[PDB]
Amino acid sequence: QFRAIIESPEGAGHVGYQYRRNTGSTMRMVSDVLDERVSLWDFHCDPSGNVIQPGPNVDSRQYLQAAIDYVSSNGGGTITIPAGYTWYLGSYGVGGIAGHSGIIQLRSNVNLNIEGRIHLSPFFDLKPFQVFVGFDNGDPASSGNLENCHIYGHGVVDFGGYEFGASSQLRNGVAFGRSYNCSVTGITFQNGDVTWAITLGWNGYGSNCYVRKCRFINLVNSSVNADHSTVYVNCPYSGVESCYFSMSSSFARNIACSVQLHQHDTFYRGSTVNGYCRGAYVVMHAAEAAGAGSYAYNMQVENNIAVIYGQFVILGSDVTATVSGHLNDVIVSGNIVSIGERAAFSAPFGAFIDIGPDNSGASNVQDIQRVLVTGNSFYAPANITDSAAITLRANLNGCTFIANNFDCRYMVYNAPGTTSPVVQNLVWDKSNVIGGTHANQRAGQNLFDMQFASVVNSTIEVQLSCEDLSMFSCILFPASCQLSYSKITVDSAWTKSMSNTAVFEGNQQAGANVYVSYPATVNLTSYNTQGAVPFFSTDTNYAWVTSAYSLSINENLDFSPPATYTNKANGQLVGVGYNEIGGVRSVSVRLMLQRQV
Amino acid sequence: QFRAIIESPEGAGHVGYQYRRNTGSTMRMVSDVLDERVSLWDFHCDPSGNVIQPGPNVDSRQYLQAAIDYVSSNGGGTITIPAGYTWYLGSYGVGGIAGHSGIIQLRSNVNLNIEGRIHLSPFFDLKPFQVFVGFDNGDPASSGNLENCHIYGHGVVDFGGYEFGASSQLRNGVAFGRSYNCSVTGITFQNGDVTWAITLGWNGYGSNCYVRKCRFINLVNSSVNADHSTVYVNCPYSGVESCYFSMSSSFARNIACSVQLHQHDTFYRGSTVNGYCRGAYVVMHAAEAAGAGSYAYNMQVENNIAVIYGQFVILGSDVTATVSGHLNDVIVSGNIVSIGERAAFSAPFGAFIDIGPDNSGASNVQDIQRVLVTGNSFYAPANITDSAAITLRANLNGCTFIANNFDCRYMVYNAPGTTSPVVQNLVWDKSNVIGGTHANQRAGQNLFDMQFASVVNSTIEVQLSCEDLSMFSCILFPASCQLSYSKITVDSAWTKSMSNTAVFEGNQQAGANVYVSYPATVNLTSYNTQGAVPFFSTDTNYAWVTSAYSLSINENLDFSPPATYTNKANGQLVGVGYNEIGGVRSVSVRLMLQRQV
Amino acid sequence: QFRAIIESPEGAGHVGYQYRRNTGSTMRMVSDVLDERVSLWDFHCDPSGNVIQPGPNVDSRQYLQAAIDYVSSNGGGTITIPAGYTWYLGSYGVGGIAGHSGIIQLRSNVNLNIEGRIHLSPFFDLKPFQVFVGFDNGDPASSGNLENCHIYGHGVVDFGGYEFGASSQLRNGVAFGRSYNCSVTGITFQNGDVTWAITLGWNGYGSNCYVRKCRFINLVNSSVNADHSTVYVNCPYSGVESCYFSMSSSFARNIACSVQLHQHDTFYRGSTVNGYCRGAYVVMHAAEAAGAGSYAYNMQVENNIAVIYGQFVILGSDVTATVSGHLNDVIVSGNIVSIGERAAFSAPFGAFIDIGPDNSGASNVQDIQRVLVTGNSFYAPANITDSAAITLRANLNGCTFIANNFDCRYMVYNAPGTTSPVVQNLVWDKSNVIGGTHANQRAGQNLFDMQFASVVNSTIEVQLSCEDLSMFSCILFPASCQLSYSKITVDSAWTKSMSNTAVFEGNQQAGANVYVSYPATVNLTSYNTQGAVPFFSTDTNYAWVTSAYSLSINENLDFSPPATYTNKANGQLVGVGYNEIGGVRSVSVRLMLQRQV
Ligand SMILES: CC(=O)N[C@@H]1[C@@H](O[C@H]2O[C@H](CO)[C@H](O[C@H]3O[C@H](CO[C@@H]4O[C@@H](C)[C@H](O)[C@@H](O)[C@H]4O)[C@@H](O)[C@H](O)[C@H]3O)[C@H](O[C@@H]3O[C@H](CO)[C@@H](O)[C@H](O)[C@H]3NC(C)=O)[C@H]2O)[C@H](O)[C@@H](CO)O[C@@H]1O
Ligand SMILES: CC(=O)N[C@@H]1[C@@H](O[C@H]2O[C@H](CO)[C@H](O[C@H]3O[C@H](CO[C@@H]4O[C@@H](C)[C@H](O)[C@@H](O)[C@H]4O)[C@@H](O)[C@H](O)[C@H]3O)[C@H](O[C@@H]3O[C@H](CO)[C@@H](O)[C@H](O)[C@H]3NC(C)=O)[C@H]2O)[C@H](O)[C@@H](CO)O[C@@H]1O
Ligand SMILES: CC(=O)N[C@@H]1[C@@H](O[C@H]2O[C@H](CO)[C@H](O[C@H]3O[C@H](CO[C@@H]4O[C@@H](C)[C@H](O)[C@@H](O)[C@H]4O)[C@@H](O)[C@H](O)[C@H]3O)[C@H](O[C@@H]3O[C@H](CO)[C@@H](O)[C@H](O)[C@H]3NC(C)=O)[C@H]2O)[C@H](O)[C@@H](CO)O[C@@H]1O
Ligand code: NA
Ligand code: NA
Ligand code: NA
Ligand code: NA
Ligand code: NA
Ligand code: NA
Repeated sequence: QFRAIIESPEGAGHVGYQYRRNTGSTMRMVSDVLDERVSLWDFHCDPSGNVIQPGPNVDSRQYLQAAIDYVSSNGGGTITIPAGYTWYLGSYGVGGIAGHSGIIQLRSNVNLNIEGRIHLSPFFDLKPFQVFVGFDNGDPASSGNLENCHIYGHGVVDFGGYEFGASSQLRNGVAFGRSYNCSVTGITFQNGDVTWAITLGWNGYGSNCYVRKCRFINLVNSSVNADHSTVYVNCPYSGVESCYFSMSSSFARNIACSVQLHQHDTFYRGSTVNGYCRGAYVVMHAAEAAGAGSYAYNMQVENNIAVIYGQFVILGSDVTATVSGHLNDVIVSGNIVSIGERAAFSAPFGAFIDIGPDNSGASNVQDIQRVLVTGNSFYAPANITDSAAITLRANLNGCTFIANNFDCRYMVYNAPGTTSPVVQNLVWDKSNVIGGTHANQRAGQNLFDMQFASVVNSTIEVQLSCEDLSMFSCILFPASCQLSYSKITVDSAWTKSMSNTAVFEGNQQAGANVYVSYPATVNLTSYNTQGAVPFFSTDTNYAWVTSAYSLSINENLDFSPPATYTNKANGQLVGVGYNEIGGVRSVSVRLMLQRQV
Repeated sequence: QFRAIIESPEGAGHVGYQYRRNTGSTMRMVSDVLDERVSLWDFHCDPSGNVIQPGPNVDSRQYLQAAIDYVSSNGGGTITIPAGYTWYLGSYGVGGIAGHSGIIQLRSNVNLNIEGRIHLSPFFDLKPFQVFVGFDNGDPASSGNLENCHIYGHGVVDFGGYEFGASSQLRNGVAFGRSYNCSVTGITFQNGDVTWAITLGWNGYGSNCYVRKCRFINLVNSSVNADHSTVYVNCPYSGVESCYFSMSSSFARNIACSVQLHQHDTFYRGSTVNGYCRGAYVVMHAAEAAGAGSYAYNMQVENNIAVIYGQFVILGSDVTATVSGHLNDVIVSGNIVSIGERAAFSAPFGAFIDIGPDNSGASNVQDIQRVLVTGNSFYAPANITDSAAITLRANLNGCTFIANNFDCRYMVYNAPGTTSPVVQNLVWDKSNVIGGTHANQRAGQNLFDMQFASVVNSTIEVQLSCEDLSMFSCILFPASCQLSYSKITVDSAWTKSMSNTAVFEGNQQAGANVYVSYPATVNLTSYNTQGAVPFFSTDTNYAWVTSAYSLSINENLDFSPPATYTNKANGQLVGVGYNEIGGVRSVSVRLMLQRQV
Repeated sequence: QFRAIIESPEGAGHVGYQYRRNTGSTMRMVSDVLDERVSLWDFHCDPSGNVIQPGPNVDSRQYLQAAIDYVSSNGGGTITIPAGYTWYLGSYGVGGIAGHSGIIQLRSNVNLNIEGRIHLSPFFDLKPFQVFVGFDNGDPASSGNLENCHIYGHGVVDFGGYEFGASSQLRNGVAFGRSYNCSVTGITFQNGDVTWAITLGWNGYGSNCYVRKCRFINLVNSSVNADHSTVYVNCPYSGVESCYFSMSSSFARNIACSVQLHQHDTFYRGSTVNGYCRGAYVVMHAAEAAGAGSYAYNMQVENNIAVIYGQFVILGSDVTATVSGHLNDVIVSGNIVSIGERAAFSAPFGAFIDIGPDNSGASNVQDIQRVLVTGNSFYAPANITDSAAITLRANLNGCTFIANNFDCRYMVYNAPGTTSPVVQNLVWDKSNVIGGTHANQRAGQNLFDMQFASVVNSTIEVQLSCEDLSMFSCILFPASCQLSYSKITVDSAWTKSMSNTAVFEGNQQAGANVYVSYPATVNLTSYNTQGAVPFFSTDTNYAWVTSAYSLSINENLDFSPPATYTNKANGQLVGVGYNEIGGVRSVSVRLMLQRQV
């Protein structure tokens, strides 16, 4: 019996131990100390209790699930997935996670320290899957919560390289579910064709979920893949920080986004992206409003580094039959972004900010306002015609740009003959610096191409920092665009040789509450009078001008044109110059035309 | 004897072990390997060495203290507080921590990995307490240091929900003391009525202390609670990053602040706050200047998200009989903040920046300068009368605002008939965007209400981005406010219909070194002369004007008023217009009035 | 035999264990569970397998190397360096690391959890060393990679205080080598005279290497030390975050830099520096371009706090016989920096941004462009003559400044009679706020001292916020500096009493594509005519002026000078004023002179 007890599975339970021989310490057994930790080895055994080695011909799923289920039953703990081994998963889970194509069911308070590698076996080729699932019911609305579940370590989740079998399939790494205080830290997710790597929350249910110091590498690989967002943040008070995202696939340049921020008080910070179509969507979907209300507010995209092929930040909000979503109180700051090398029009239209339609193309459902875009840099190579600081493609209730540096083809753009957004409260401060990479590339183009239904309560203060005489105009409003209660200015620097600076194809600058200024060339004739003598414009399209002043030198000795002008009822400009000697004078002069400024 | 040895507490000390059967590895005993780790179980035992189960009727204090004391004696290590259990504390500690109402005494090099839960028992109801204390003497000035002490894990400190018994009591979670290289990471502090959750340092003594990835939830619950600051940073080279702070109590909206930054080279970054009165104080108290000098400099509040009811950042500095505190070299950047939904005047006056008096109400002791506030967003709902970008309530030696977006009732405010601050070096750049939420709400109010003793070396460049004809003025200086060596401008956009733009109730704009411009309506009469003809203002209050220019169109054919004006000794404006046909002219015109700009 | 087996090193291999008595768990032996972890104790033994205690007379090197080598052979894991002990290293390693003066060779997948202390023994006094080396060959070009190697914990690497023996020696803490997914977290590096603490990558080979939450304290101590950079980042997709850097040595104020960012997609964030010469270099060395190309792009320096004695960020790029390096797409944001207290000229010239020559002094090899410097604060005490926002000492292809607050002696500076940079695309937005600390200190100095060969496509919008009548000028161009296609403006506020505002010593403001404005004092005489009457300047150096306007009041009743002026062919200004009564008038007036603006 002594020997038999010691050799039996209860042997460690008979060997005494006291910490460091301290007579004040608990008199324990070895088993009690070993029981303070737990690994997959404690469950990775045959029906006789003999350990099984992991490998490509072993399905580790049931063993990991048994470990999770047991630790849960004791109120939680942390299960180690050992280093130096690859643990393969080769079958679906059962029960509530089956409605999610789930492999492993996560449980509250049960953390996973992944030090080794978790691979998917070829069972999963061409099939849907969600590797780790925190829902406990196939219907998320009927699911319980997942709380206090953290996945962390130096290890790896490898999706086996398998393509999707059909575009309608879904694949995920970690779905925390209705998740409260859950996180992923340090993990590398790689080698897949998946929809998401990590999802947080469900339709606003959850809180305090985070993804930190994770790597996401090569997670789209086929034309079958319908769509990819690496992290979907669908609960408030949650976010992504200090992560690395990389794709190499052509497909990823057309379909993949790094982050979705879909509920209030969410953030995306300090991360690096390469090879993606898109950086982040910041969106309130009415269809996702159940758990945390109808407003996405306190949305922060800061201090990221990106090389993308489409758009960096995409804003949206939409409606359902019974709910209306709203997006407000957003900050986009400190990001350094560029469109990677590509042919013009070879990926979705390049942009720093996109105001996008809804998923069904509607541009008249959005309620997006109180956005601050400040202190960012954007660059697109000179060949990329389709590059803009903002593509403004749906109704906009406000967006403010201050102190950014935008070096791309367009500043503000929307395609003509497409949507006709209603724009309010678009503010483009004079402190936005417009780069010169695309100088000479702009034939036929307007730098600010105001292809909108209407613009109200808006400010566009254009400041060039180099010449680009190729552009048709600095800013153009088609006659279809109403303009009211707005300030539009074009600083004169680098504009002396421009044929057109600001263009109002419907004469909209004449509006009662339109405040404008821009340079123009004007032909003047004087009267014959020696001495103080009036000069008048030969054209009559200045009835809107409140004052104008000279931007040209006077090469003459015997007279000078007026330094300043106002107008007359018939639309001429008039000012008082000086004839040292009499005579009718005729001059062409560059003027700053001003209205109410 | 073999069997007896094995079953005894030294048994593990007799069972040999060699790592992985490696013949090159140390020949050890099992006990040596078990001795590499340590948990509360190794000390949580009765006088006979039998383990005690934790629970609500067990006081775990003495056992945890014994563990800390023993590990300290070996030069440190990390004690695990096991997952799956709640460890209750039910008595005060003894010795040096007793003067701090202490429960547990922390010791140098002894880290706590809290995986389970630490609860306070009802012994503590209505009483003061500090759960973990790093002082070793009841007099902090006589205390030794705490160094290299880190508290981390997935676990919880729960304060038991108990109210304070008297407002004069103090409660804390972690007081590191005179703390060098100490930190808290990952811990949830919840369910309390406390003064602080964590304090770092003591009166400038300490260094390199941090709070990272912690949660602070529902830490004020009663009207008895005098005051709450969740983290008090009282040593240099220290800070708070990536934390979550939430309150639900009405009381918290009136009393609670998230962070105190009280010594140089301190920071508060990347955190989310909801339900608090205040975000952070940035203060140099003379009474706290012993350990790190009399200056708080290199103070950083960046990239936070907040919903508060009072003020986001509060600046201060003060004096004692023998020490003077100074605050300088501060940056507040990238924050997105809003005043939560509340009635006007129902909480402390809403503000992004407050320049506050000292704790005894004095407004003439401060030395605050070299502050940069840039790239932040602030919003307050339209009903909140008491909302301002800056409430400037005490003497200010400098503060600079660049490229912020402020959407609230006031830009600059101080209450009339209260303090009369002396203001120097207040810079409000034109790149600050003024939102429109409060348009139409401003009857009787001045957007910039300059209720100061004096303003010098200051810049206010007002730029509207929508109309608000309800306001009395854009900026007003009462006659009691001296103004000198300053630049005050009001851009004309959205101002055509304003009765008052800039108001100087003491004619201060006439100062020799005052540089101003703002719009006004002026009535002009001309002489009868055909040809070049002067126009003169009918009022005589323009003796300060250096130039003026038209902001109005000229509806006439037969004449034009001057485009530009200067003045005359008697205070009229004068300019040269043009009478195509003679006659006395009378016009009303909107002018930009300029002085030295 | 039972007893002998149990007492032998295989004893633990005979004692059965089953986790928590769970009948579903693996039937293991105690040794299997102990084998899940590994420490230095498992290798720190004599040839008979008896444990050796560490200490100052024990060389732990061979034991730690044996541990690393063994764990590597099993596919990796984490070796604990135990707390409560100091482990001394006292000899060089052997093999591939010997060409790097290496002590310990790191291996892939083998992490080090340093909880205790690692000290260098006096064997290393006056000698080179690299403590941990990830190269596997003495020739880095012939080295294999290091991957998945993480060093972390609460412990310490102490360099023993030893001085360098010769300036040509190199010393390092961690050289990861050709390093992929390697990191250091939490470690304190202290007490040394070293070249680097940590190097990441080798000549562009590597990826995803990081330094987080580390401390670097007193790592230069002698005049022998040639040069120090605490972290050298020489692989892409890598960076430094949330670290603390401190020096106390006089030598460090002249030689030490905190960070080198030398490859694309690298970052330096959230860190605090004190006592260093320099903050960070951001450089593309042609000599380092092998692994990741010839371009350093996506370079981010954000949200740091620093007290330095030289320059905060230094930009560079250079060439070799066959490679050309390029630097572009850089952002420097949110930093708060100051030059520490020191005498003028007592350390390298103080600067926020330096555009530095190459290591051999060449100023005509650089290709630096697309840089955004925004939302930073800089301060230097008033005595520090040698302090500038930017020292622009080498060719510059672009740099943009928006919304910074610079409080130092110079805004833009280069020494006269030194290099003559070619400058393109230097943009200084009007939103940069110029502080007043150095007011009254600027006798003989130009605030913007444009000591360049040429300036093109540049913008300098000078805005003062207080007077400084000591300065010679706000901006000066020597006649040797060509100026073209540029915008130079001096706002009038605080300039009324300045003798010189903008100075063009070669009359460069007359260029066809130069856009300028600045204040000047001008003497005017009128004709005798009653009524509208011309005024003309008595000097003739205004042939470049397109318009001018009054900045002065008119003290006269009987006449007024013109509000606005243009010029004439002979270089006079001319405008139309008004003589109520006739007579020749003579006045001196402050004008805003304008050219093409
Ligand atoms: C890839 C991506 O994120 N694309 C976003 C786009 O998101 C919408 O389209 C994607 C396409 O993959 C998602 O829609 C697919 O998935 C949902 C959800 O799956 C079901 O519910 C989950 C909980 C369960 O585990 C599954 O087994 C399914 O039963 C399907 O209902 C839908 O038919 C399918 O096309 C995405 O859905 C959201 O997904 C997140 C993350 O898993 C969930 O938290 C949300 O509950 C779910 N929302 C809805 C309303 O169901 C779609 O929302 C965005 O719309 C767009 C703008 O931001 O950006 C990208 O294109
Ligand atoms: C809640 C808060 O932080 N409020 C700040 C306000 O801070 C001042 O008022 C609070 C009120 O709670 C503190 O004053 C109380 O506590 C001090 C300190 O307690 C004593 O010393 C500690 C070390 C010991 O452990 C205790 O047992 C006590 O013996 C009392 O002296 C005082 O009478 C009492 O009202 C706060 O004191 C500071 O507290 C921090 C954190 O613990 C300590 O590091 C400092 O040493 C201590 N300072 C002083 C000068 O004693 C008061 O400073 C701020 O003044 C205000 C502006 O920033 O913001 C909030 O209102
Ligand atoms: C201290 C510092 O970082 N200074 C930078 C300056 O950097 C250059 O000068 C330093 C002086 O210490 C380095 O040059 C010294 O070291 C190199 C490299 O050592 C050799 O290669 C390594 C891999 C091996 O382990 C060693 O045993 C050596 O065989 C010597 O070649 C050189 O002769 C010597 O003066 C620095 O070199 C770079 O160092 C990093 C970090 O270790 C390596 O990753 C690079 O491969 C290596 N580069 C080159 C081209 O060899 C020099 O580049 C910067 O130039 C300057 C501008 O940024 O800022 C600071 O002054
Ligand atoms: Na499903
Ligand atoms: Na329309
Ligand atoms: Na006390
Ligand atoms: Na006064
Ligand atoms: Na070498
Ligand atoms: Na030259």
